[PDB]
Amino acid sequence: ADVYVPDEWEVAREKITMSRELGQGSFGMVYEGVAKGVVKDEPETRVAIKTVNEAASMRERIEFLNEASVMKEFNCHHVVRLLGVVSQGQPTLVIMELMTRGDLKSYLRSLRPPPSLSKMIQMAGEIADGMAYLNANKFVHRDLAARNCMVAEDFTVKIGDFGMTRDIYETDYYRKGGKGLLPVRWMSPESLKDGVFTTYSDVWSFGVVLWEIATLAEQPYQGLSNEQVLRFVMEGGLLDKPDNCPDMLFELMRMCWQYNPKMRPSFLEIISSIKEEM
Ligand SMILES: CC1(C)C(=O)N(c2ccc(SC(F)(F)F)cc2)C(=O)N1Cc1ccnc2[nH]ccc12
Ligand code: NI
Repeated sequence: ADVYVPDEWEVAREKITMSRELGQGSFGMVYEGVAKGVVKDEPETRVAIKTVNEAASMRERIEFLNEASVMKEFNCHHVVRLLGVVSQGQPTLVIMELMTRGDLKSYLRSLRPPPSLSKMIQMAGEIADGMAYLNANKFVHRDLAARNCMVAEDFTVKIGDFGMTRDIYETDYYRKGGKGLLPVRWMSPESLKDGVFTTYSDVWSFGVVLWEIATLAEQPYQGLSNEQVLRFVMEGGLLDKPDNCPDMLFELMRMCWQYNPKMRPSFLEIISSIKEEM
């Protein structure tokens, strides 16, 4: 819209403190912190606070709240929970459940120096729970990667979005035609060719996340450039079975990377498929 209309999700600047720093978000810096009177039965609650650039335009501020207004509808334990908005005041804030172990790509890379089929299959099921929920509330994530999946103190996996502007995952984006950043290494053929983002194109990215878990977050298509990735995937090229990859997990990957998007499974079908095995 041209406007944002404050509602009861609003929470006073007073009750938000910020501790350390979490990363460069799209509209501003993101910080860890603490928040009061936002989950009653808890006096203080540990949160993540994303912020709007002091510089950044008003129509950019509207653009920022309206994306977090989408999260007010949501109620899935495998999607990072919205706790509040702080629109009235200078630094324009959104508060969120704090996922203590940060993003799934750092967690998998932290295990390099195997994990069990079981334990991998689990993560796959928890990611697919969130994603099934999202596709059902008519949300297409269009940047599902392990770096946007978030981990909890208990090692539970929740779907998130940390945007494209973190220095730490710069190799993971290509300014194609020199326009906006594109996570080309994760993108369906149809998303690469024609710019078509669907439930189905999320199921392609989910197959790359499976590949990330199996490899412990190796760079997909290592030793190809972004232009070479484009060509390879647009021509029906696929990823190699990771070394030591269980059969059951690589078969999900293939299913998810059908060229024809209507050949691929729904998240709902993926959840079914794993759930027979537990
Ligand atoms: C930047 C911020 C804070 C955020 O805004 N989001 C977010 C945005 C949209 C949805 S909606 C969905 F899932 F895409 F459908 C969910 C989460 C995050 O994940 N973030 C990161 C985040 C949340 C929590 N703990 C963290 N630790 C380390 C980082 C981190
Ligand atoms: Ni669960």
